[PDB]
Amino acid sequence: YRGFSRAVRAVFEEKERFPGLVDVVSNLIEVDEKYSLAVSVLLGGTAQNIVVRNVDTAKAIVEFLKQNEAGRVTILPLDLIDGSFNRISGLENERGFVGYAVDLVKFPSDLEVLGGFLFGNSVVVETLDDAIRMKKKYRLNTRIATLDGELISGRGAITGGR
Amino acid sequence: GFSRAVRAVFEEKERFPGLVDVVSNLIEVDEKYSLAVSVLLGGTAQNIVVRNVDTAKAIVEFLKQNEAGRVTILPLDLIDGSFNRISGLENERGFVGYAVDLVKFPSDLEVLGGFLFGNSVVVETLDDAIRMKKKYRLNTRIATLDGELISGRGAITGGRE
Repeated sequence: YRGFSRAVRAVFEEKERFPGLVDVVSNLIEVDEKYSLAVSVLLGGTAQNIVVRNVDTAKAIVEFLKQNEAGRVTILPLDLIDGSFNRISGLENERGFVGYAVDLVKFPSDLEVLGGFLFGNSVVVETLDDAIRMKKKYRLNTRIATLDGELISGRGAITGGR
Repeated sequence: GFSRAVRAVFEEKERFPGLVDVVSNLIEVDEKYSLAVSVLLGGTAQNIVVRNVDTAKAIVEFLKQNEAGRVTILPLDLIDGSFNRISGLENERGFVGYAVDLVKFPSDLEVLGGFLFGNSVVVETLDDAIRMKKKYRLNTRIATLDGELISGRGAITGGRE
């Protein structure tokens, strides 16, 4: 169920009320179908984040949602988000290395900061084995996704059990 | 009130002497700050705290057999609770306090506070949150009394359900 939450729906229903509103992340991303599964898992729920021009628009949306109890949303003000990231020396030499997710996705020129913010130094590789191997060789805490849509990360704490 | 997996673990506590409790049951905080704390904790609120990796592995194995479900475990011996304060921040208008100072954990679980909140801060309003973040170029999370959250990288979460 990937439909927009009712909070997001509510915001755009009265988009006029917010001039600095740009769009939801999913509608701004441009990527080749080949990388769609990997990019999608890297994005996760941030696909529904609301991109706005400035903090005032963000504030206006929050106040709006608050007084209408229409739910919660996550907003990315272009003037506030940090899109900085550092590539990891040597990863490009790894077997199965496809590329940094930021290099596999395009946004309209004036929104380049989004790539950096959304993907940081996340990496895309051909297969899970490549992912596991890379994470070990470089003790990466960075997120790594496969062309199949699988994802691994620095992992916060020990999880599992099933 | 928790997941079947978490419930199995605790109803079988006698098997894990290294078992402590769920993060949410260990939090002691003034009602005024509960909303802010809740947003800062996010999903870690249901993490299971144990004293060592062994207890962690035992529980995982345990859950792997009875197939009750999955859980996230925080071994007190592995988690890093270090963090650094930001000089002058505490003198800013709207500053309520570092979350780590507002939340109380039992004496032998101090490290939990540092690991769960780091140098995250609680401020009065979203307006205060944005101003302080810019003024100090904060890269840590900020929560407001109303329950808004500004991620370390500038993402703003707000609204009411």
